Amino acid sequence: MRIWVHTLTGKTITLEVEPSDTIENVKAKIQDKEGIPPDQQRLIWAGKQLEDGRTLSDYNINPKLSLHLVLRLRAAGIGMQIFVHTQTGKTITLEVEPSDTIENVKAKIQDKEGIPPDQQRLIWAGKQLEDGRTLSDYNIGWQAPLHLVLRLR
Ligand SMILES: [Cu+2]
Ligand SMILES: [Cu+2]
Ligand SMILES: [Cu+2]
Ligand SMILES: [Cu+2]
Repeated sequence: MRIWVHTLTGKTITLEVEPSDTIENVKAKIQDKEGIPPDQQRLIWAGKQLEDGRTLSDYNINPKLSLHLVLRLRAAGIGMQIFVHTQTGKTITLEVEPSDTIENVKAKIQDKEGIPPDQQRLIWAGKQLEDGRTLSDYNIGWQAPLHLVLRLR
């Protein structure tokens, strides 16, 4: 019902949860209260790193006791990753640089998924990205993770 999450700053966050909430949902509640992006969060319990797709009830937690988790910040670094959403619900992770062309992005999607660049439309903030341009030609806030949507023609 009520659980506690320790942070490196010595602060302790109280959250309201239920056994059927996913770990991802726990990370989302931490984002609501503290503004920390879930992709940065590592939740630790009894030396185990909790998995996003699982529920608290998937873990063997004794409900008599109050549950205390430890939050560690992983990195949003060691390269520049971006994310491309597909119609089949999958999400492709790619490694890119600002000076990569949109066409090069489509080429990387071809290497990973086998989809010809001819057929790819890349969408960002309601804009179709142009093949001859670079990511840096667009005004992308690099402090945020970049998410594109892929549609076929
Ligand atoms: Cu504690
Ligand atoms: Cu490159
Ligand atoms: Cu290729
Ligand atoms: Cu997204």
